[PDB]
Amino acid sequence: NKIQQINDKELQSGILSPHQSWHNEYKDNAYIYIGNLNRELTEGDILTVFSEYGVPVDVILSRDENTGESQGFAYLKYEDQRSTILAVDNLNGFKIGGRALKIDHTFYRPKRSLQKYYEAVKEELDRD
RNA sequence: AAAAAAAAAAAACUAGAUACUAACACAUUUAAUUUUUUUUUGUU
Repeated sequence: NKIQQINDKELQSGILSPHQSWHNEYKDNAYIYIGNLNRELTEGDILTVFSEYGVPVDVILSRDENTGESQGFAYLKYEDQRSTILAVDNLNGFKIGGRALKIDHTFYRPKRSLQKYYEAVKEELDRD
Protein backbone atom coordinates (compact mmCIF):
# COMPACT_ATOMS: atom_id res chain seq x y z
CA ASN A 1 0.00 0.00 0.00
CA LYS A 2 3.08 2.18 0.13
CA ILE A 3 4.11 1.24 -3.41
CA GLN A 4 0.54 0.91 -4.67
CA GLN A 5 0.14 4.55 -3.65
CA ILE A 6 2.98 5.63 -5.93
CA ASN A 7 1.89 3.97 -9.17
CA ASP A 8 -1.52 5.62 -9.05
CA LYS A 9 0.06 9.07 -8.85
CA GLU A 10 2.62 8.07 -11.42
CA LEU A 11 0.18 6.59 -13.93
CA GLN A 12 -2.18 9.52 -13.45
CA SER A 13 0.50 11.83 -14.83
CA GLY A 14 0.82 9.45 -17.80
CA ILE A 15 4.41 8.37 -17.04
CA LEU A 16 4.12 5.24 -19.18
CA SER A 17 7.19 3.07 -19.96
CA PRO A 18 10.19 2.52 -17.76
CA HIS A 19 12.55 5.39 -18.73
CA GLN A 20 10.43 7.82 -16.70
CA SER A 21 9.26 5.22 -14.21
CA TRP A 22 10.91 4.66 -10.86
CA HIS A 23 11.16 1.00 -11.85
CA ASN A 24 14.04 2.20 -14.06
CA GLU A 25 16.21 2.71 -10.98
CA TYR A 26 16.90 -1.02 -11.00
CA LYS A 27 17.26 -2.75 -14.41
CA ASP A 28 20.01 -5.00 -12.98
CA ASN A 29 17.74 -6.48 -10.34
CA ALA A 30 15.44 -9.48 -10.60
CA TYR A 31 14.73 -10.88 -7.12
CA ILE A 32 11.66 -9.44 -5.41
CA TYR A 33 11.16 -9.12 -1.68
CA ILE A 34 7.82 -10.76 -0.93
CA GLY A 35 6.51 -9.58 2.41
CA ASN A 36 3.62 -10.01 4.82
CA LEU A 37 3.12 -13.62 3.67
CA ASN A 38 0.89 -15.86 5.66
CA ARG A 39 2.74 -18.41 7.77
CA GLU A 40 1.62 -21.66 6.11
CA LEU A 41 2.44 -20.70 2.49
CA THR A 42 5.51 -22.64 1.43
CA GLU A 43 7.95 -22.33 -1.49
CA GLY A 44 5.78 -24.36 -3.87
CA ASP A 45 2.75 -22.22 -3.17
CA ILE A 46 4.68 -18.93 -3.52
CA LEU A 47 5.69 -20.63 -6.76
CA THR A 48 2.02 -20.69 -7.60
CA VAL A 49 0.98 -17.02 -7.59
CA PHE A 50 4.13 -15.57 -9.06
CA SER A 51 4.36 -17.39 -12.38
CA GLU A 52 1.39 -15.34 -13.61
CA TYR A 53 3.87 -12.58 -14.35
CA GLY A 54 6.86 -14.59 -15.54
CA VAL A 55 9.07 -17.64 -15.25
CA PRO A 56 10.88 -18.03 -11.91
CA VAL A 57 14.43 -19.28 -12.02
CA ASP A 58 15.11 -19.12 -8.23
CA VAL A 59 13.23 -18.81 -4.96
CA ILE A 60 14.18 -18.46 -1.31
CA LEU A 61 11.76 -18.49 1.62
CA SER A 62 13.06 -16.99 4.89
CA ARG A 63 12.46 -19.36 7.78
CA ASP A 64 13.89 -19.83 11.27
CA GLU A 65 16.98 -22.06 11.44
CA ASN A 66 15.62 -24.12 14.37
CA THR A 67 11.87 -24.72 13.99
CA GLY A 68 12.04 -24.29 10.17
CA GLU A 69 8.83 -22.26 9.67
CA SER A 70 8.11 -19.13 7.64
CA GLN A 71 9.57 -15.85 8.77
CA GLY A 72 7.02 -14.53 6.26
CA PHE A 73 9.27 -13.17 3.50
CA ALA A 74 10.77 -14.56 0.27
CA TYR A 75 13.19 -13.67 -2.54
CA LEU A 76 12.12 -14.83 -6.00
CA LYS A 77 14.13 -14.19 -9.14
CA TYR A 78 12.34 -14.09 -12.47
CA GLU A 79 14.09 -15.25 -15.61
CA ASP A 80 13.24 -12.10 -17.58
CA GLN A 81 13.53 -9.04 -15.34
CA ARG A 82 10.52 -7.12 -16.63
CA SER A 83 8.37 -9.63 -14.75
CA THR A 84 9.72 -7.85 -11.68
CA ILE A 85 8.35 -4.53 -12.90
CA LEU A 86 5.16 -6.49 -13.51
CA ALA A 87 4.88 -8.35 -10.21
CA VAL A 88 5.87 -5.50 -7.91
CA ASP A 89 3.49 -3.16 -9.63
CA ASN A 90 0.45 -5.34 -10.34
CA LEU A 91 0.28 -7.86 -7.48
CA ASN A 92 1.28 -5.58 -4.57
CA GLY A 93 -1.50 -5.09 -2.03
CA PHE A 94 -3.22 -8.38 -2.90
CA LYS A 95 -4.85 -10.62 -0.27
CA ILE A 96 -3.74 -14.17 0.46
CA GLY A 97 -4.90 -15.85 3.69
CA GLY A 98 -6.37 -12.63 5.10
CA ARG A 99 -3.24 -10.48 5.00
CA ALA A 100 -2.25 -8.36 1.98
CA LEU A 101 1.28 -9.15 0.85
CA LYS A 102 3.96 -6.59 -0.10
CA ILE A 103 6.39 -6.75 -3.00
CA ASP A 104 9.35 -4.58 -3.80
CA HIS A 105 12.53 -4.65 -5.83
CA THR A 106 15.51 -5.99 -4.00
CA PHE A 107 19.22 -6.59 -4.35
CA TYR A 108 19.72 -10.07 -2.95
CA ARG A 109 22.90 -11.32 -1.38
CA PRO A 110 23.23 -15.09 -0.82
CA LYS A 111 24.14 -16.38 2.67
CA ARG A 112 26.60 -19.24 3.27
CA SER A 113 24.36 -20.96 5.84
CA LEU A 114 21.69 -21.76 3.25
CA GLN A 115 24.16 -23.01 0.61
CA LYS A 116 22.60 -26.46 0.29
CA TYR A 117 19.09 -24.97 0.35
CA TYR A 118 20.07 -23.36 -2.96
CA GLU A 119 20.74 -26.58 -4.86
CA ALA A 120 17.82 -28.24 -3.07
CA VAL A 121 15.57 -25.49 -4.40
CA LYS A 122 17.41 -25.11 -7.74
CA GLU A 123 17.17 -28.82 -8.62
CA GLU A 124 13.36 -28.51 -8.63
CA LEU A 125 13.42 -25.26 -10.64
CA ASP A 126 16.26 -26.80 -12.69
CA ARG A 127 13.82 -29.54 -13.79
CA ASP A 128 12.20 -27.06 -16.17
C1' A B 1 -68.87 83.74 34.55
C1' A B 2 -64.45 79.55 36.85
C1' A B 3 -59.75 75.50 37.72
C1' A B 4 -57.84 69.98 35.14
C1' A B 5 -51.49 71.71 39.14
C1' A B 6 -49.41 68.09 33.94
C1' A B 7 -48.47 60.59 33.38
C1' A B 8 -50.52 56.35 31.51
C1' A B 9 -49.76 51.20 28.82
C1' A B 10 -50.12 45.03 31.01
C1' A B 11 -48.12 40.55 31.98
C1' A B 12 -47.82 35.52 30.67
C1' C B 13 -48.44 31.66 27.05
C1' U B 14 -48.77 30.08 22.37
C1' A B 15 -48.42 30.19 17.56
C1' G B 16 -48.42 33.25 13.38
C1' A B 17 -46.65 38.74 10.29
C1' U B 18 -42.41 41.74 9.03
C1' A B 19 -38.23 44.90 9.41
C1' C B 20 -33.14 44.86 11.12
C1' U B 21 -27.96 44.55 13.35
C1' A B 22 -22.71 42.64 13.66
C1' A B 23 -16.82 45.91 7.02
C1' C B 24 -20.15 38.71 10.67
C1' A B 25 -19.10 34.46 6.92
C1' C B 26 -18.97 32.72 1.52
C1' A B 27 -13.77 29.38 -2.92
C1' U B 28 -9.91 29.15 -1.71
C1' U B 29 -7.33 25.64 1.25
C1' U B 30 -1.83 21.47 0.30
C1' A B 31 6.18 21.41 0.57
C1' A B 32 9.15 20.44 6.97
C1' U B 33 6.41 17.74 10.54
C1' U B 34 1.41 13.58 14.59
C1' U B 35 -5.62 9.75 13.15
C1' U B 36 -0.71 7.22 10.40
C1' U B 37 -3.23 2.82 15.21
C1' U B 38 -1.74 -4.37 15.05
C1' U B 39 -0.87 -9.81 17.75
C1' U B 40 7.87 -6.80 17.42
C1' U B 41 9.46 -9.47 13.31
C1' G B 42 12.79 -7.47 6.20
C1' U B 43 18.21 -11.09 4.90
C1' U B 44 27.06 -10.35 4.98
